[PDB]
Amino acid sequence: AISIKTPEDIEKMRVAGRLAAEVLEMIEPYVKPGVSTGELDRICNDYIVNEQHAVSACLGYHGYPKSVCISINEVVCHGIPDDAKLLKDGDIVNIDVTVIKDGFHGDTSKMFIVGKPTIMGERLCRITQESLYLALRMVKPGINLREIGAAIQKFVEAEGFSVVREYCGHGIGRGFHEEPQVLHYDSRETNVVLKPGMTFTIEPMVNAGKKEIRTMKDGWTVKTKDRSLSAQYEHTIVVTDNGCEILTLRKDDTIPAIISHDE
Ligand SMILES: COC(=O)[C@@H](CC(C)C)NC(=O)[C@H](C)NC(=O)[C@@H](O)[C@H](N)c1ccc(C(C)C)cc1
Ligand SMILES: [Co+2]
Ligand SMILES: [Co+2]
Ligand code: NA
Repeated sequence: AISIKTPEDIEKMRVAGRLAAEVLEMIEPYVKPGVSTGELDRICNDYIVNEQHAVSACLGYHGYPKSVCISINEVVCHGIPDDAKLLKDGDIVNIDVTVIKDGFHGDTSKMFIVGKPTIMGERLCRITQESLYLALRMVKPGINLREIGAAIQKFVEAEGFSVVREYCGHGIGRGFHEEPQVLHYDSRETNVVLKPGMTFTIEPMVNAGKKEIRTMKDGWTVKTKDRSLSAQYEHTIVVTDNGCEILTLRKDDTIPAIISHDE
């Protein structure tokens, strides 16, 4: 019973998606060795509230205490900004942003590499983004979400990496999380034929080591069980009549905003 957005709803999601992307573009010059993740989160929240006139969807959500999630190295997701935690040379860092504007959500994340990359960190981030991009190139009416999940997993595993099972992409709109689930791996349970006007995220988490994860005792932070590096990228999109439109595109993305499968 999946939600179909109107043209007017989609325009509001273009606005909210642009805002979420713009948080990531804004924060970039601050993501440097020696900065604290607590400071990055304050910069983001101040920007969202005071400049964008929007709200963070994460703040207070199930009690989450901060405005963005900042996940470093072996942290898979839900890293909590902390004034004591300083970024350092070689770190891979996900910043995941969700804003609400005019009732609609925009949800996106990217990796930043701090200082001189490690070769493995760079490779892991690259393959993770590539897995998102290959999925985006498949989105069009009539395709099944199952085909997309299977393709992400095939691609990632061929690189000797693994796909986290637990924290899938999602429908999004007036609600933060809506149907459907967007799995990043193959499942016989998945049977969702895309229709124009569906809006959802794709947000693969890819581990350099094994797929298993662990939640820390703080009740939020998720790490790889084997302490291998983990990376994630996320975009919010709308299914169009012949493809998709990426609502959270940034200037540094290297895929077109509008992907068309028509002749
Ligand atoms: C089983 O846990 C989950 O799947 C939950 C955790 C919440 C609902 C408690 N959902 C997620 O992690 C989803 C898949 N994450 C997402 O949709 C992320 O793109 C989104 N930017 C986000 C990040 C953090 C949180 C929590 C920590 C406040 C919520 C939402
Ligand atoms: Co997100
Ligand atoms: Co999301
Ligand atoms: Na990580």
